Amino acid sequence: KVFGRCELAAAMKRHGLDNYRGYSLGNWVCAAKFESNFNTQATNRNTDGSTDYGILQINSRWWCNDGRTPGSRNLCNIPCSALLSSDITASVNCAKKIVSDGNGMNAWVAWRNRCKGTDVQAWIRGCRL
Ligand SMILES: [Cl-]
Ligand SMILES: [Cl-]
Ligand SMILES: [Cl-]
Ligand SMILES: [Cl-]
Ligand SMILES: [Cs+]
Ligand SMILES: [Cs+]
Ligand SMILES: [Cs+]
Ligand SMILES: [Cs+]
Ligand SMILES: [Cs+]
Ligand SMILES: [Cs+]
Ligand SMILES: [Cs+]
Ligand SMILES: [Cs+]
Ligand SMILES: [Cs+]
Ligand SMILES: [Cs+]
Ligand SMILES: [Cs+]
Ligand SMILES: [Cs+]
Ligand SMILES: [Cs+]
Ligand SMILES: [Cs+]
Ligand SMILES: [Cs+]
Ligand SMILES: [Cs+]
Repeated sequence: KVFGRCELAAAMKRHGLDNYRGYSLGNWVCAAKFESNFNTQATNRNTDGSTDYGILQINSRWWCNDGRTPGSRNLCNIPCSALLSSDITASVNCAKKIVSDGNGMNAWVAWRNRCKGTDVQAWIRGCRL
């Protein structure tokens, strides 16, 4: 599913992401935007052999099991494929763990590089929510 911006904001909020670990919804939306362009089905192989999955491009090295990432810890206890669902629950659940892992949203390099410090509120601007 390719979420719309506000749609995803809403779904993220619905799933308790808004201000989760103090990251406003705009941060999450922004992260999703640059991670997956709001496409729940986004997958992108990392140079290391891991793959990132889903709206938040959760990595199969640490967070989900894709069965092909030697070392996978699967810390979200989720098949990575579950991170590709139109329903973002798994992604959100796992992102909650990731963002809790110590570096906040810097876990998402694209968040750090593209969202962090920016007017992330823009991402939810106009959204009903
Ligand atoms: Cl957008
Ligand atoms: Cl925000
Ligand atoms: Cl694996
Ligand atoms: Cl933080
Ligand atoms: Cs929350
Ligand atoms: Cs909130
Ligand atoms: Cs890409
Ligand atoms: Cs790639
Ligand atoms: Cs990647
Ligand atoms: Cs990456
Ligand atoms: Cs990525
Ligand atoms: Cs990690
Ligand atoms: Cs495995
Ligand atoms: Cs593994
Ligand atoms: Cs595990
Ligand atoms: Cs789980
Ligand atoms: Cs940690
Ligand atoms: Cs960490
Ligand atoms: Cs990372
Ligand atoms: Cs800035």
